[PDB]
Amino acid sequence: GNGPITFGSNYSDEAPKAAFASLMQQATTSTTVPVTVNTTDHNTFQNNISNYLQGTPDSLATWFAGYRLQFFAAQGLLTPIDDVWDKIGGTFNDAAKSLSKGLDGHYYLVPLYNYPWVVFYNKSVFQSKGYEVPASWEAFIALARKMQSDGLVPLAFADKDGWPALGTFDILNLRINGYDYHIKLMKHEVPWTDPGVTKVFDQWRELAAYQQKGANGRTWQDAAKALENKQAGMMFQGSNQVAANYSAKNLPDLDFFVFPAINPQYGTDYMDAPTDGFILPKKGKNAAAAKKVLQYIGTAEAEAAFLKTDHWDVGLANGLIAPTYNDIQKKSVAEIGKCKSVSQFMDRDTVPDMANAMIKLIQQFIDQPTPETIATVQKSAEDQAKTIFR
Ligand SMILES: OC[C@H]1O[C@@H](O)[C@H](O)[C@@H](O)[C@H]1O
Repeated sequence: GNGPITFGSNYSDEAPKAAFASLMQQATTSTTVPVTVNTTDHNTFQNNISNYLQGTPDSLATWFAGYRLQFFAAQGLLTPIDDVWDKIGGTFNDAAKSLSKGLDGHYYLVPLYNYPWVVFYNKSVFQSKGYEVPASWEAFIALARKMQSDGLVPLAFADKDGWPALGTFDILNLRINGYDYHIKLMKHEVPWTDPGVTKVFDQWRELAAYQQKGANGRTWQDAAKALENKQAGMMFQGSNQVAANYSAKNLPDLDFFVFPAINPQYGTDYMDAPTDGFILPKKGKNAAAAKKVLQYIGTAEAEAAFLKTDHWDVGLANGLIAPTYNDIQKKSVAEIGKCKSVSQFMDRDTVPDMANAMIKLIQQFIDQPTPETIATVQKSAEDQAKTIFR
């Protein structure tokens, strides 16, 4: 199993595309397996994952862990990878293992890295403008009002990509309602008409007046650019996005704080911290060689190689002393590890059709964040949920 492999990739942005290419360079060197990467625009790759897997997919592919893995593993679209994990199993922890498995208990994913969803800011700006890190909702709101009166956009905000605003719902839910409630909702074991969801949208109505206007017309990269260019005070997203988008020259000025506490019952106990990894499509060619590349991917060595170029994510291997780490990465390890539990992200944690319904409903909330809209959102979400989860 040394013959050439094909690798489908959603790393279409410059910085993560380059990081992946560097991993494949090293993967070919050590395994001997020639690899040809086929890249597709990020969103359209996940938007067409079904036809992709059912058609003539590549030997291996970039994908996501948790429910977003299970949903397509359940369809028989993926080759199980228990043989690979027999070799690499000792390298990963229980949390990474359960995220890597289908509903059937079998492995389908090799994971590579983790990252946090947190509020990013520029240290020099907080310093020079006398902004203090906010521990609580009230302090957060006060700070955003101070930014506003300073002539700044308080929170840079983008939702043209559809998924980014799901992160705000997640974190509001996790802060107000907690983790167990959030996963219930994702599994539709609690309805979208539930008063806890109303509370989420109600909190968001206060937050919305400090979020960048025109957000439904904005790519997340342009939001991250406004932060990096100091036109905005902070931005809530994943480090995989914001810190990958920063110049390497500017990255040392980047820092974050976890989303402030709202409800003392849940403090800052929880966050979204997505794991990314790789699958082996059932209809891909050369599975023998592909597993050899996967076995390599699932090592500390490979994660270290990878993190010489990726400076924004955090490796998952147990022994990992990949000493490249900057301050963003170190704080990521610590703050993630502090959480009692970590969810993935809405579109990774629920049925894709349900996430797609929410993506649109939340865009419509962004444009008209009134109690009227919130009522329609809950009823529409709950109606579509009853169909999807039947
Ligand atoms: O950070 C969370 C996001 O991660 C992205 O890479 C993915 O395209 C989104 O669908 C969402 O899961």
